[PDB]
This record gives sequence, C-alpha cells and structure tokens, in this order.
Amino acid sequence: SGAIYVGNYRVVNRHLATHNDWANLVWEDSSRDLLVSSTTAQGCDTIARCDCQTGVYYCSSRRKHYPVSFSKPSLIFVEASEYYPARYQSHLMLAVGHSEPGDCGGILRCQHGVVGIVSTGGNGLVGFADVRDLLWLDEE
Ligand SMILES: Cn1nc(C(N)=O)c2cc(F)ccc21
Ligand SMILES: [Zn+2]
Repeated sequence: SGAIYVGNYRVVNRHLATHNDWANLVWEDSSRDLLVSSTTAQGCDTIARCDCQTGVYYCSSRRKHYPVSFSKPSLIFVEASEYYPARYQSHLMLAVGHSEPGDCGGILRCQHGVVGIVSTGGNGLVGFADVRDLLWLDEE
C-alpha cells in the first residue's frame, strides 16, 4: 500500500482505492492504475517535473529504500496478479529491482521530488506509475 499527498489530494493505485477515495474522487485511469481523492488536511509532498531516470524507491516486501535507474514512462506488458490480468499498463517505468503485488504505493523519488508510485513489475523488474505528466496536481 501507499499514497502521495500533494496538498489536499491523495494519490493512490486505482486498485487499492477505497470507498472514501471513490466517494471523494478527482480523476482516475485503469490503463495507468492511478486515482486521486480529496483530503481535509494538507500533505507533505512535491511532484517531480523532470525526465530523470535515477532515484530511490521504497520496497515494502524488503523494508528497504533502493537506488535505481528507471526507464521512461511507456506502454509495457505486465504478467497476471491478484489485482489485474496479463495486460498492457500505460505510463509504466521499469527499473531493475525486486517487487511483488503488495509493494504498490511505494514512492519513487528523485532530486525534483516524488516521481511516481510502484504500479507494475515481476522477474526483477518494477514499474512506477509516473505522475510527472499530471501537471494539474500542483494547483487547484
Ligand atoms: C510491483 N508489482 N505490481 C504488480 C501488479 N500490479 O500486478 C506485480 C506483479 C508481479 F508479478 C510482480 C510485481 C508486481
Ligand atoms: Zn527528477
């Protein structure tokens, strides 16, 4: 699990989104596994506006932050799991690194801030749902 908190917004994997998230929705996309919901108290997080391919992610199935090189956000085939079938997820970034389903929500950060959250992976890969193209998060 895990979320970002850019102001009074909560950014989560679309598949871990709660009833409250859907009952206080802002925007959502199944192909990306992203959903943003409203909050009453503000958050502690800046979103990266950049093309970095280096950063650090949190991996819950190891209790560690790992430094990684990561690919640019693209359309990637990801194998089956408890939450989705074997499909293409868009705006996915692979790094080489350990990941399992429950690692979803872990933050990837670079010098420019929060880059994205863990969304896909397998076979020593990890895909981060990029948030960097979502320029509207910074305001309103
Ligand atoms: C980080 N991660 N997300 C998923 C997923 N959403 O299906 C996944 C599936 C895997 F077999 C291994 C790792 C994974
Ligand atoms: Zn950056």
